[PDB]
Amino acid sequence: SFSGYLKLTDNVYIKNADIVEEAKKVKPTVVVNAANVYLKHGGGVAGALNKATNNAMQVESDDYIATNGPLKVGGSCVLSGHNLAKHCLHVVGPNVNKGEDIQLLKSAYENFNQHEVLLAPLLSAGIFGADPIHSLRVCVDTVRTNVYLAVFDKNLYDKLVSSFL
Ligand SMILES: O=C(O)[C@@H]1CCC[C@@H]1c1ccc2ocnc2c1
Repeated sequence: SFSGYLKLTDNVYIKNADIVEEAKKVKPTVVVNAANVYLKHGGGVAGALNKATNNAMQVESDDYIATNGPLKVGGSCVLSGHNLAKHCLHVVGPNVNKGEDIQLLKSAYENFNQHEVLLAPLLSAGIFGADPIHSLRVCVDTVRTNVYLAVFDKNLYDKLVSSFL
């Protein structure tokens, strides 16, 4: 099971960890991907998770988009977790660097409530351009299921813990 996490609330936990290495160790039921609407897993968490699957995540994702079309910003889909997890929940938070509505971040986190326990990154943070302190706040005030947050950047992790209300 999950180990070394700091408890933030009744149901939100956090750790300074690479989510790929955490997923390989834990093999959780659900790993969350910080996806875009096209499921094009180029960089950030998505590029790292896809590379760890030897591109099998991207091949599966291209078939999903060919059948269903793009996701909505704020939406999600459940696909295989490949060698990392049973399932991957691909969730699209708004990308501030592409000019998307930050109010859609709450809708993005609501997708987590469909799963009893998840390993996840902070949505819309990193290369998606939103303030990670805000993302953590929306996570705590939205998700009611058990979420284990993996924060890869050590300096960000320390800032998120020290500023957490
Ligand atoms: O936690 C971070 O440092 C940022 C915040 C938004 C997500 C990003 C991240 C998370 C896990 C990652 O695992 C490999 N690369 C990763 C990047």
